[PDB]
Amino acid sequence: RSFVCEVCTRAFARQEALKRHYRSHTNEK
Ligand SMILES: [Zn+2]
Repeated sequence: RSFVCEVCTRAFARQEALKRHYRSHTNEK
């Protein structure tokens, strides 16, 4: 397992870093 962005694939060591990332795939300059 791992914290990878299914959208793009960007992996993050910190989950929060991911969730926050996924926000960019929606609305988060
Ligand atoms: Zn992504």
